[PDB]
Amino acid sequence: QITTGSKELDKLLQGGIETGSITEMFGEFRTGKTQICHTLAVTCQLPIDRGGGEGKAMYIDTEGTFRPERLLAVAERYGLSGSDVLDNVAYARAFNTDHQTQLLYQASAMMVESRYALLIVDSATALYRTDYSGRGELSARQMHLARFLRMLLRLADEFGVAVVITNQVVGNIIAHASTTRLYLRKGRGETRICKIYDSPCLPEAEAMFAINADGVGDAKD
Amino acid sequence: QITTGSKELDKLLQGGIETGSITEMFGEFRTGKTQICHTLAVTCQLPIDRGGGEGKAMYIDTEGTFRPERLLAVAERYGLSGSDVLDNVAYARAFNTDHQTQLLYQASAMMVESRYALLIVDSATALYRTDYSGRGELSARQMHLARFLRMLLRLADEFGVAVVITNQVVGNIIAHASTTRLYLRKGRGETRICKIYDSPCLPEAEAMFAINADGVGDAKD
DNA sequence: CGAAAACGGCCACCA
DNA sequence: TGGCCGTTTTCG
Repeated sequence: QITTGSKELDKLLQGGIETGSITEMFGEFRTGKTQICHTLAVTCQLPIDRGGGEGKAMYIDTEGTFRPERLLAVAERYGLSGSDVLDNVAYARAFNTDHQTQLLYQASAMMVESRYALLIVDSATALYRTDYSGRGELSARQMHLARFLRMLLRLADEFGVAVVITNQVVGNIIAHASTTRLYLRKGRGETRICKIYDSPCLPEAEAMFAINADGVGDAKD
Repeated sequence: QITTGSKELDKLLQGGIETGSITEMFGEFRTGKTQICHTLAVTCQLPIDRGGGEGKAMYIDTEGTFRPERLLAVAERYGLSGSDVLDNVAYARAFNTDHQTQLLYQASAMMVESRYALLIVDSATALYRTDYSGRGELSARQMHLARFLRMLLRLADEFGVAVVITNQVVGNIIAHASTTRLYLRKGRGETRICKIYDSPCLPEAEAMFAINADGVGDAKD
């Protein structure tokens, strides 16, 4: 179980993400999906006794929001070497849906030589909206997304890593494929509300957390 | 009669599913169809005196929602070996309608060597909607579904096992073929309402049940 | 004959 | 209602 670094969120998840499965967090923009991704990108490298996976991180960005400085902040919060964190995070920006899936081909071969624990795909659904904008082409983007999700599940079962994808809510296919769906909504200021909206094992429940300069971290009224 | 593991639902069914016949549960998404399937996948292995069938389980998944951990939770609830439960559940994900029917060919030969009591097909109608999306191809998916249902009835009469298929309600052919139709709807929180909408023997009636971490289990206000 | 435009008709979404 | 395409006519 990879620690989220929010204790309340860890309790909500019973200790953190299950490696080897896809966890989807759907919420409005600015809810902190990207911030949680940046935090996990570092916490994954933490020792297992500290809630990490003792593995490198993979950040596939489609939205430009990748900040190595956020990774440095998370590393210094938990006392990890920021330089080693950036050395254990491989980053690449996907320009389109086809490029987004093509990067998985390099990811599968690269993930064999080194132990990874986390795969991050940020604005995973944005490129299927910007690229495929027509109505007759909807089935094509749905097929590409389906294949992409199957590839995610395959890599998860192959390397035993956690698969994190982010969705902006301004597909029903992900429900059966994703094991845990988390709904994120803004509480005013920088403090966010998290809700579980389906889990066969986890209750439907809510937990409050905040977005702090160092971290994605528990709410401290 | 295979125990549902909800006492109120067992009373609704007069003790549980009749083996050798198809029981259809149609309801909205998140009503708990999959949860009931996971529970039954373990309860089938229970002794007959405990409401089981003393047989192995078969889970054909089309939606990715298969969770061995849910099976482990159901096994520990009723005190069954979780490892033996997973050893008595054969699992396979159908990628399309043709693959969904093709898996029945392996199922028929495999079900001869060992005693099974339950066959689960989850999102059974989803692949006929994702694969066959056009309007001119509707008769083709209806024919494939008809043949699939006939194969289900044949296997039910051959092995005396319970046939469970799940349908998302966002065909009229199943009515004559399915013996008991159950309508599932959400009560808020995790507690679900079950209604019988046709049975020649069972009354039209309703029963309240809940979805608990261990189990599909009676409502406990 | 044919550019071009002016109309007409047809479709998309979901209401 | 907006867009696109078939057409029709109109003017050179």
